[PDB]
Amino acid sequence: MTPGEELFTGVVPILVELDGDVNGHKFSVSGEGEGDARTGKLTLKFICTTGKLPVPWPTLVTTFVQCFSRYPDHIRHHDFFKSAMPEGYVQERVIVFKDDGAFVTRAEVKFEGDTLANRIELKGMNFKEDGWIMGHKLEYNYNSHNVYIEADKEKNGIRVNFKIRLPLKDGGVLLADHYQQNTPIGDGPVLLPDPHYLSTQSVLSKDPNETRDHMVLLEFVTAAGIP
Amino acid sequence: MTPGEELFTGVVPILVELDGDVNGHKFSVSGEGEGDARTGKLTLKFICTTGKLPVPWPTLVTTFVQCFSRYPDHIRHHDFFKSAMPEGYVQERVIVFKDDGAFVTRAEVKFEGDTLANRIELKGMNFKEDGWIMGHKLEYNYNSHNVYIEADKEKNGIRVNFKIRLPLKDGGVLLADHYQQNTPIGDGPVLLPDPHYLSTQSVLSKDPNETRDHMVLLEFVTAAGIPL
Repeated sequence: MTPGEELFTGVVPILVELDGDVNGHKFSVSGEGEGDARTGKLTLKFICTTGKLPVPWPTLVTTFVQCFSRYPDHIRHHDFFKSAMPEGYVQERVIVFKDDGAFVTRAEVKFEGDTLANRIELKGMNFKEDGWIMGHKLEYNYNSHNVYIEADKEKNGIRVNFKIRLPLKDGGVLLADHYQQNTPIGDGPVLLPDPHYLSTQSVLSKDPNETRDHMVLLEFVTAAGIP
Repeated sequence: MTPGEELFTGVVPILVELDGDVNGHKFSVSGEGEGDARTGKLTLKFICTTGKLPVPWPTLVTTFVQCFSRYPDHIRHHDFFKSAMPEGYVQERVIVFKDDGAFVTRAEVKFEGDTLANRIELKGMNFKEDGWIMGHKLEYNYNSHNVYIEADKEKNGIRVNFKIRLPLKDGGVLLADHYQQNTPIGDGPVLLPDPHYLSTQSVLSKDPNETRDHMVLLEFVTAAGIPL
């Protein structure tokens, strides 16, 4: 086990902060919660601090900490995400929404004191202004996914490509293609893995006492397919 | 006609600089040439100054100055690109190669003295290291396309989208979707167009005497699709 992996033996507080600009509409989101990598369980709550979120909450779930995946403790494995800690990793995505616009995101995931922090900047371009995203036509729900991890030896990190199906309020799905790379922030050695996948299930809900625009997230993340 | 449009009555020298990183392979490209917006004609030559270019030249053509498009009289009032001059505009793209990786680019296009300068940063992610791009399976050749332009009134700029077909050596094409946004650098007024398109044609060639990895580009671009 690496020292980074051992930072996750307990339940770790999480902070998320996102600065976003979609079709010129600027917005910010703060999140708070905690993660238990022993079980793969994450609880997170997000509040749009700038007023109404200009995109549907489900389009941001993947952007809002895969270092909390449950990896099998008694099977040999390389956990890139935890082993990069505490100095952390940069997580970059392009997300392409079919027949709509694209997100470009850059995030730093690292310890700040005792807290695992995910700090993101997001740029959205070419969204249809009365389309499914800008028009808030997505159902407030979320599907489970398998996402396949592979080593990126040239960048001493990992790459991930995966498809998300976002259900529409009135029936149908919006496909969202995710292109992801993760690279360590520090100089020290990191674990690069054999190909495997992370299995994610997520439950979205609301707090009746929170009048701000917000999202309550419960998530389970488990590694598998480990050669 | 705006003062920025009038900076293009003659033949304007062009400088291009690109700072790139694809799958961790860093590379730089310098270009020089000139543009004639009266006819829509561009001539540019690019030299990889870091050695071998790690992607095929055709994948970079769109990244390497739409202010040289020929806007006819009936639609000059739609010419955002020239009206932003001389202070210029930022051009941002996401480019998605079908079943391959993505480029993310940001460029500043502006006059530097009497030269029109395109200065670009490019980052490419998730390319298959044995796919058509990284394995250099694209034909050194180029197709004719339509570039769709609309006003982005929220950002005082324009939104641009189009699909390029990159020819493959053994036949067929690799599709590349372009998501584009342009916003002025300065604060003064710009022309916000009605929806229209640019029609493009390009020819790629080589200089037998240039030992460095390079591309010679001839390009013709004309605006069309006049909404009354």
